[PDB]
Amino acid sequence: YRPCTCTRCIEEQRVSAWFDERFNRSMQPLLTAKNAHLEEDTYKWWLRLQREKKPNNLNDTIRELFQVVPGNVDPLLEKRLVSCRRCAVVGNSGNLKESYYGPQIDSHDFVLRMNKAPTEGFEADVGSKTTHHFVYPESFRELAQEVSMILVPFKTTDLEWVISATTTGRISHTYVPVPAKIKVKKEKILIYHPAFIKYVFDRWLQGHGRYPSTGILSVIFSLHICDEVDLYGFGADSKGNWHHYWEKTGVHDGDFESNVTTILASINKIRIFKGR
Ligand SMILES: [Cl-]
Repeated sequence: YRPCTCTRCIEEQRVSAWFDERFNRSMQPLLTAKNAHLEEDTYKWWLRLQREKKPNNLNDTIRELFQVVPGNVDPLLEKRLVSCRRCAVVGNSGNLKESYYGPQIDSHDFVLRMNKAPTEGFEADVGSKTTHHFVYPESFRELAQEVSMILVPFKTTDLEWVISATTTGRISHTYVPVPAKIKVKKEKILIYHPAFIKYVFDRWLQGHGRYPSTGILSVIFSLHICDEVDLYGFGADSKGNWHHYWEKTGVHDGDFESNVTTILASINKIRIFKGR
């Protein structure tokens, strides 16, 4: 832990007891060979998200995964080498349209994006820069060469997919078709820690919903990796519409998720850019 040199620091204690109760400095948001053993209850919970009939042994899968992708990444992505890390987290809302936020977005040290969201042809609004990009097998698009891919695994097969799609191309389906092959270089792949998913669900969502959305997973990841966090493209537009910029059930609690980001903004732990 080090205090940052930004105007404010996310880690700063005693600003908000609500914040101090939830934020856990000892959490590691990325999987490594050294941190990969899940406690029993964590592992059971994670298996219940999508309930694969009979998953391959997790230890086996992870051993194989780290023969492919790097197994000794710094879990905070070398935050300790800088004194202020400024991050933009850019969601998929149509509220980005005609917002003109691109240049401010690209002014950040890291820019974090998710799902199939394009920047090409939208740069004036969403920026041209990406440092990190959150995907899963059923929500992937090819990424520029300089972009770190963060796989968010919601079942054991998602880990097997990363191995397959960078090697043999044998996995072409989960419950829907998925890319058999991807072009991302192995050394640019990061794996969101399943225990970090549960931390977000338990501490930050307080168990609202079946499991956390990519949106809220990206935000809480950024609170740990960054010193300063600006959100873009979260929520509805000014007309109340939920449409993506480029084009309910109980599984996620979008209302509660949006309430978390709202509270975070109210305590200056993030700034929210609402767009149009
Ligand atoms: Cl551990």
